[PDB]
Amino acid sequence: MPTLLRVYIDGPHGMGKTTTTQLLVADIVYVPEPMTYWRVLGASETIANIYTTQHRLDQGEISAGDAAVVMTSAQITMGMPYAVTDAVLAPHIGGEAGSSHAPPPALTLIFDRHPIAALLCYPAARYLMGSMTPQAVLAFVALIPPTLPGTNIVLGALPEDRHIDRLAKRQRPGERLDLAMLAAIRRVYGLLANTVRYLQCGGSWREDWGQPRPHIGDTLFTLFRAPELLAPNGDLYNVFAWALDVLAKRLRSMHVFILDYDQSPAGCRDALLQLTSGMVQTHVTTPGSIPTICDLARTFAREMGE
Amino acid sequence: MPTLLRVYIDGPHGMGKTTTTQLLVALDIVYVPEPMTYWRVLGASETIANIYTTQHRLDQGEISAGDAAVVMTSAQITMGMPYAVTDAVLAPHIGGEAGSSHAPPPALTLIFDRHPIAALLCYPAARYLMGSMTPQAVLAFVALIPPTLPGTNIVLGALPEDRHIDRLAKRQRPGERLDLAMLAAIRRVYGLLANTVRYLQCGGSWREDWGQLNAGPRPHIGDTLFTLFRAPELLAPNGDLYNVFAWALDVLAKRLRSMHVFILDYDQSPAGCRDALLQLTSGMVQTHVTTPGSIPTICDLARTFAREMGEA
Ligand SMILES: Nc1nc2c(ncn2COC(CO)CO)c(=O)[nH]1
Ligand SMILES: Nc1nc2c(ncn2COC(CO)CO)c(=O)[nH]1
Repeated sequence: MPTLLRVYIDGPHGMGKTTTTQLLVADIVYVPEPMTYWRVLGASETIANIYTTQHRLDQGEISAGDAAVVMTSAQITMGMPYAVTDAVLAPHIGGEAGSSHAPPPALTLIFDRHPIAALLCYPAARYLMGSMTPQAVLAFVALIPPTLPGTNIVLGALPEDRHIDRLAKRQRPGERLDLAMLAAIRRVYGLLANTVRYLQCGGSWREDWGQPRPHIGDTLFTLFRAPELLAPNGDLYNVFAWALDVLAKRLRSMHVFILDYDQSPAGCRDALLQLTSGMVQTHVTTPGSIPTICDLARTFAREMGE
Repeated sequence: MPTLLRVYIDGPHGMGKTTTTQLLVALDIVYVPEPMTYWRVLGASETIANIYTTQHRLDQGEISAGDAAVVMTSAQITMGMPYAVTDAVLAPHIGGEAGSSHAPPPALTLIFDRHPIAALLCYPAARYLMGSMTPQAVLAFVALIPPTLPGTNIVLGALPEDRHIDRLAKRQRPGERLDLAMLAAIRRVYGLLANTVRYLQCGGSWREDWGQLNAGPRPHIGDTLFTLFRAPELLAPNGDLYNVFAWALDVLAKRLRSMHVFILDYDQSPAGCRDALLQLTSGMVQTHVTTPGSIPTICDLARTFAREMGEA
């Protein structure tokens, strides 16, 4: 059975993931950011609506409950392309193919972002701005797809000042340079990194909730000590406790790697290739699995990629 | 090797589903209620009053399509979370099919009030059909529909419209208001779901039948859920569904293909719907469980869900 290697380039925006990922491409397909869906197919300038609303909230022109609706709905438009792609690609994914110290894959897929970014990370960041309710965030987490084998997540490490410099240059249409959002999102990713490691080292959130591997205070679980989620006595409602169970299960089998972005696109692209050797690949489930994938990828890039 | 039996009583609101379910449980059996408490206090405040009010405002002409849709799609993610987690926490326990149609009796029977697709597809569609939501968003939800676990027996129910209406005109749901337009929309939507499931089981293909827009003969695609997704919005100038939307429909057929749909007529006495549903139950697929200790676990979380989100 042929082997596939999927790589999800993910992390906060404005670090040049794209600029480097293209330089890697132009055995390998690259699934681009679904801009056309965000700007036209799914709605109409979602990115702008998102940033405006936060801004209008940031100025008091509208309420935090009103901003919450709009913020939650948009996130539904922002993450769909990732959901369909994962639901359709899941049947073809077999099981771990003795990753590392193995052979070179028949096909490498570089996705631009994983469904958790739109389902977990950004909404988390949006709550942290007072635009999203923690209940709504937990609603998206409950809907997070089971973790297929070989999910390699590449997150980025960039110094603030440098991320503030690149960010400014690469502004999506309708996007405003919200530095707080920049800060909330990098925190979220930092914690996401810590969580997967906390989990992979045997961490039980339920055991530590009363507050080697990271300490729970340094994991996504910290944000769930929100007054809205607890009973009149502080007991986490079970509905939310269970969602957390799901979160914990989804993340621990994820394979995460770090790409130092503080460098030239050549450097970035070079490194990204390096990381590829420690990555987990998988056996396609069938002969026609490979070519079927290629077309999902190409048909995607072609229709949504902007 | 113990076996589990799961039954999801779905269908439109106002037919007497809760009662029959309550009755059936009174005759082991575990009942997973309607997380009403999550719907009006825990998850968001008085979500039902919102849904119904907002559609009303939309209808009266005090709200615009975008304004309402934005409000309706948030309300839906809220309404569905309980079912979503329940499914995900249940999931790791469900094992392979076992069978009931002339097979032994389960160790546990879970009667769930509704199924996730209620929140993630039927109602959303009805609202799209009401103009308070968009096909794209309905499709976004469809993409998030959890994978179907084996032995998912879905009981849908019937009642003539006229009796459905008087039945609705009576027992007042907190926050609801007799929106007859919605009632019919919801009935068509669950009608099509029955057909879709049957359409897909009779070998039918949507792509193969796109150009045309068992428990009886094979249904005309135009009688299945798919017929709802022929809206300009989802159309490429080439006349075909943009792939995005077309892949959403591929999942909708993967999800509904392995469900076991059963119809229970609610045009009868409560004791009878009970007995009637007690009958359908004889030939409902069973599943084994993965860890023997799944029975106690499944049993306790079913009770926890009830004590925290029920009745309200
Ligand atoms: N899912 C989600 N993504 C968001 C959001 N804000 C910003 N992004 C993603 O960043 C943009 C550019 O600002 C494209 O990379 C948001 O609220 N939700
Ligand atoms: N998810 C969702 N559920 C709805 C809606 N309208 C009604 N219900 C559910 O019916 C209520 C009372 O009418 C009890 O379940 C709606 O727009 N979305």
